[PDB]
Order: sequence, then C-alpha cells, then structure tokens
Amino acid sequence: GNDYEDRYYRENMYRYPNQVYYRPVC
Repeated sequence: GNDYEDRYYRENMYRYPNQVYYRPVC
C-alpha cells in the first residue's frame, strides 16, 4: 500500500474508482 493516488473526486456514484489498496504496488 506504499503506492496510491489520492485525487479522483470522491463523491459516491460513478465519479471515481478507488485507488486505495495494495494493488498499485505491483
């Protein structure tokens, strides 16, 4: 979880994926 991306306007509906986990570390 060292990698991430805090940006995508977090509203609720289809406005952003997540980008909060240990996946972008691959």
